[PDB]
Amino acid sequence: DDAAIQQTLAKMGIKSSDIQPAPVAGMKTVLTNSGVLYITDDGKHIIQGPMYDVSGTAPVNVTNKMLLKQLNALEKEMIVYKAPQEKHVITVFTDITCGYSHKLHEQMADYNALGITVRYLAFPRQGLDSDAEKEMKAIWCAKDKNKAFDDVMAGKSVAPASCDVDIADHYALGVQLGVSGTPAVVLSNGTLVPGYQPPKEMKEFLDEHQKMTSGK
Amino acid sequence: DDAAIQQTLAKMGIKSSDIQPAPVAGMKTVLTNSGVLYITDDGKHIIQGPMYDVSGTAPVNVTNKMLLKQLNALEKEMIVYKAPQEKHVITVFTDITCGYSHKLHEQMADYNALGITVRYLAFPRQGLDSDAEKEMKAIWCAKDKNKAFDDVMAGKSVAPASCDVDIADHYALGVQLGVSGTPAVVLSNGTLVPGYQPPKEMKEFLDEHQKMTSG
Repeated sequence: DDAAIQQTLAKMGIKSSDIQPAPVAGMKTVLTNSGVLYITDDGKHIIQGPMYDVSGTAPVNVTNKMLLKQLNALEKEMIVYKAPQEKHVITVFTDITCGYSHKLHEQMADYNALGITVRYLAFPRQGLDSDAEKEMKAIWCAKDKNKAFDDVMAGKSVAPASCDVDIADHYALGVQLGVSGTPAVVLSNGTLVPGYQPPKEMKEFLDEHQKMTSGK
Repeated sequence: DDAAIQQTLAKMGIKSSDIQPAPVAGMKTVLTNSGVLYITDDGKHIIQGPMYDVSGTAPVNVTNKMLLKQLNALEKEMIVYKAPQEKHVITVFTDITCGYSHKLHEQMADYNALGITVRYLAFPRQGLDSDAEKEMKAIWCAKDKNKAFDDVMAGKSVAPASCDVDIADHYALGVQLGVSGTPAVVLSNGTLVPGYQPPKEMKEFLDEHQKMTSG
């Protein structure tokens, strides 16, 4: 009953973003500004979470899964810098006002040459309505996102816009994911790795991570 | 059924402290060495609390309502400062090394004069291997707890004393109840209210809380 669930969140100053049926009967996985909450059908009880599916080899984090669902819907708004021969794919929360994000982009060619595809999402450290947020908003709204981003990091102005992209979505998901500084790397499985890493170290890091992750 | 929940917990190396019912169908409230968790009846899903009953006027921490059993189990290890005309009863996790806990205690009579009974439990912000933990262990083991606590707060001779009171128990219940800094107030309904409040502010707060609850 999405209805009663919302009245409850309302009577608490909590806004819902995505409500999906939870792995447990009578409960729904709710994404809110207060984190992922598990609420009963009648909206009478709220369990903090996270939720783990322990019916198996190792625990499956239901909250992580839900946040990756949101990540999936944002793929259409990510600025993708693909590697000729894609070995790894990482999602980076970046701020065009962050010196380390500058460096990262300035090395985008090396990251790609090493098989690393970088997918950007905006994350204005100074929050919404900040100069950074207002400039990225223009970048993510341009025709060619890759080109617009390149120009701004180059210093060149970009042809602004009024599109359907809302940085707040990126920002809120980043926060939800544990982001706080930039750049922040998010891995395929949802693992967050704050900080900038030079190409060689990044490649080395991702290779080792994939080995450990797959037991090799 | 219980067998399913126990198989799940055993799988993660968790010693079930007790399997109680839950206000949510299909699951049980489970008090464990790791604290309170909610596990479905088939043991397939685990949800870390706390759980809130939000059907009423204000949210209620049902996990804290449940833990109140553990809290009331410590009634004897409490340093109680009874109010002559008891009108409110609050349990406060305090730290004798905390500036704000000292300012609160210093006004104990005022609180007691406003009809508030204060029951103290030990909470060493710095952990189990600390002076705070060592000092409160002595206080809580004293012949006269109230007297001991008063002396220490005033920087007097902290008499040597041992007994079977485990400060870790107070510390664990407080962490589970949501305690972070001291002083932290726990209401008779399990509600945690962090922070210091002078006798007046406090009294008024208790009155408004009580009023806007029972109806």
